[PDB]
Amino acid sequence: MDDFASLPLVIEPADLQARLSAPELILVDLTSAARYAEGHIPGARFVDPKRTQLGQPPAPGLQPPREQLESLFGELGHRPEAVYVVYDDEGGGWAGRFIWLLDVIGQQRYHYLNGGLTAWLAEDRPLSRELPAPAGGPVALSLHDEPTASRDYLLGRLGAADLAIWDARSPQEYRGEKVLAAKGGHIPGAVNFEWTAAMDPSRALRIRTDIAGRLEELGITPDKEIVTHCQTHHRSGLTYLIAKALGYPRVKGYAGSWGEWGNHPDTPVEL
Repeated sequence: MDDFASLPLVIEPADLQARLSAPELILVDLTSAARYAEGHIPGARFVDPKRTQLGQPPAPGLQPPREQLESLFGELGHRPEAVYVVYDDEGGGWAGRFIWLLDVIGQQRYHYLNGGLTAWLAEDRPLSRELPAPAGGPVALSLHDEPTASRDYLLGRLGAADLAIWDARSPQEYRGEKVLAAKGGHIPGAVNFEWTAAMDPSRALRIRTDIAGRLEELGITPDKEIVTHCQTHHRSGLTYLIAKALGYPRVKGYAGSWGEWGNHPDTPVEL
């Protein structure tokens, strides 16, 4: 992992600024076309958040088809020596979903910029409006199912003693007060910890330093397989990232998410 090998998954703006010139670095920006043009971290390559999703029914939260992925990573310059540093400007949702995609394509070396652009801007660090040269054509990818939980898999795991379902939606959605699908409520046995509650607005949206204890209070512990989700696996991108960052050995993103679960005929719901 070269210059980044010594750093933990979640790194700080100072760690990144000092390594912006690393040759193996593939800095990924998942803010927005406007934000990216206005000013991005030097060397950052833009990946529109929509490009990280299938975007088609019945489950748009799923990963993009193989073709889109091969083209995307080909443009980013995906190569053997690559070390990814990911960031967004919303507290980590999209960045975390991208890291999940990195797991999906077998990438082993990557890091999350704690607080992303928010933290970077809060410390008035260097910005660029220049475009990095795209790598090239699409590259062949080895896709993995392990980082993801399918509807069938979760259905067969419900009630499991060694399973914790981290529902990252808002409390009102979890309780079925706000219904965005045919069925309201949550997955049976799931616990709720809104993605926004994992951020610290007083620290430029960095992951709250007391995050471990908060997850533990809800039974979301490393000794359990952690399956996380939201409405479309966006907000759960951050929660997925957090579990991995804390060293949780078994973590999966239920990409289908409530968009699927709340609408599927076979799925039981709980208030």
